[PDB]
Amino acid sequence: SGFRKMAFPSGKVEGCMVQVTCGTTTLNGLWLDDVVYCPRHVICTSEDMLNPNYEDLLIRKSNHNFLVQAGNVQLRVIGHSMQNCVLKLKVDTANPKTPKYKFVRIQPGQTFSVLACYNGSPSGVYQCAMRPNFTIKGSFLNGSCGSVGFNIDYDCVSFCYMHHMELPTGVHAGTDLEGNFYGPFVDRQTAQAAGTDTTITVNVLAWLYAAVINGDRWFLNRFTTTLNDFNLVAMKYNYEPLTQDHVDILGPLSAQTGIAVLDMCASLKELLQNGMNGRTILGSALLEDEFTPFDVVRQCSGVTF
Amino acid sequence: SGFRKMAFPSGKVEGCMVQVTCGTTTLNGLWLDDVVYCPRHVICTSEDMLNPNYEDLLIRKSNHNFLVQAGNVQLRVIGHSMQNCVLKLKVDTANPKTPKYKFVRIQPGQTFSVLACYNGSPSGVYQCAMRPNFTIKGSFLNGSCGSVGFNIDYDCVSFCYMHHMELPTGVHAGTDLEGNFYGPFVDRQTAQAAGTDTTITVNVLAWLYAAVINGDRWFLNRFTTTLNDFNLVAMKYNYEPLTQDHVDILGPLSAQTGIAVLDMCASLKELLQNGMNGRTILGSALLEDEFTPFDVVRQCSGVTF
Ligand SMILES: Cc1cccc(CC(=O)Nc2cncc3ccccc23)c1
Ligand SMILES: Cc1cccc(CC(=O)Nc2cncc3ccccc23)c1
Ligand SMILES: [Cl-]
Repeated sequence: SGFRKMAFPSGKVEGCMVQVTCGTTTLNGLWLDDVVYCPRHVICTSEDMLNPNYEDLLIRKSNHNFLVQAGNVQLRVIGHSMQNCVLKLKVDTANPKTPKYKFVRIQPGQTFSVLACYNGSPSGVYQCAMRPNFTIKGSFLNGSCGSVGFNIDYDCVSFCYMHHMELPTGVHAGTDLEGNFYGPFVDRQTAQAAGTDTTITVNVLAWLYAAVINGDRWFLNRFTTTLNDFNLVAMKYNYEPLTQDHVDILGPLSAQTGIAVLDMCASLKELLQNGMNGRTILGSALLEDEFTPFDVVRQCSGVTF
Repeated sequence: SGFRKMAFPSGKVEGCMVQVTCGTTTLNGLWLDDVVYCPRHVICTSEDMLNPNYEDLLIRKSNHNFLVQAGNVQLRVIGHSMQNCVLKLKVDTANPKTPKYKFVRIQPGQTFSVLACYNGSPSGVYQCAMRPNFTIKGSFLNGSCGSVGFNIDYDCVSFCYMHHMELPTGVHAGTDLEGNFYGPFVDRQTAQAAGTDTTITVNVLAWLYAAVINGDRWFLNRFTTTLNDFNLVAMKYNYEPLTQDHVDILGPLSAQTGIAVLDMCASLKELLQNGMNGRTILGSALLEDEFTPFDVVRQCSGVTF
């Protein structure tokens, strides 16, 4: 029993965290095999960040301008290249602690663990979700650039995020490990406002199923809804549209609890309408949306309570 | 910016997790140097749990009855002993991944990271606090016994918890690494329950300071209170008594924000008597009490390990 916001064990990632320095700028890098992946803005000054020409800033650099530090051992850069907004620094030594890894681009709603790092040194590990507006509600201070997001299913580390910046609203923007930004964001100091955020409906539903598995049934009702009628109500509370793909993805949880997806949809409709009335669902007074259907099956028991 | 429930990087602990098997029972063990620490109930059957004489059950065991597995390598047990409710299995090989460590007994209100494991394999990591009633609100399934709680103090892993059982309310009970249970619990299948829990007042205040640091000031007011008047209000709302030691521990946060401790108490008193009035503090509709003053300073300053 119990339901916690659970992050993957960070050990496989900690062993990849290095410090990258280009002049006055110091951030984090991910050392996998003989390559160090880091944000390309490491080559910029604060003046450069307004309208940077990365190709022009990078052409003025040599391998020895990049200082890479893996703990108290300096790595020697033998090559450099840029792939979108990520700087790939070829080093003279392959990371002996390189785990089995893949680079995955995740979709909004998908969750991951973040190993927050400062000066190539892991500070903490937390869970978060890729918001529908493509930002993440992270916990990051200056020097956290290059900290990564990942999932570890079946002993393999799937890198999905590299932190690049903090937007004016306190939320964070970053890229996949191939340098492609999530969302309409750029690595420039310009008017980039996070678009209006919405609640991840499939996740809230998954968490309601987690609550049923853990014994909470107070929010359930005798009603059902059509998928279309649920959407018309949900969009009014700034909830993401629930699609047929989400209904299918919730199938196993629906079969485990005996509560059909559109019956759990009626519960969410009522919950949005009435609020909690002084009650909590899995220790929360809010409808939690940073647990995916996959996370619920991962964490929760196979036997319903 | 951002404030997440953050656990310590689990890597130093992951390298110590092994699988312990005694007959039909399989749980987790902590392998530090040449000793594997695990719950002593590993030697018991389900009929034994009703009334176990651990010394008598253990005297009937030999070293080879204990199967220890560190990944896909079997460790050979060369000795065994008991220290309170922990089984210390002397093994032939010392853990090469043994980090700098101490065994610390924590007090209620203190938080720690839990590396949940199944079959000696780390599954996830989360942050939790030792409740004033000495239970932990963990997330554990069958097979999680032997999972550990820890904090990192610079380079030193301070082991503070080993998981032993789940109480009828879904909350968890365990011991320090010397086998001494936290709370009035015994390691036996008998009627046991969690005493009425209280809210960790110093931790709620610390999280209000975190909210102020992160830009939330709606709950602040022009008022102050005496420590004694605040304690009358705290006793009414099932909050732990706030002491002069807690007031001193909150000093740095008080100086950083400019909000005196008794000034933040007057904000807490207003939230307890009136509620939040439809608002949230750091994305929560409840007053969060699982962040210590040190956790707030560590996450808002970026300490590394
Ligand atoms: C691409 C880009 C453009 C301009 C400036 C930057 C630096 C940046 O955003 N750094 C930070 C990253 N995360 C959290 C931060 C919190 C406080 C201060 C700085 C933070 C990056
Ligand atoms: C000392 C003791 C007495 C009686 C029973 C036990 C076993 C026990 O409670 N194990 C578990 C621990 N955490 C989560 C569990 C979830 C489901 C089932 C079992 C779980 C221990
Ligand atoms: Cl006994």
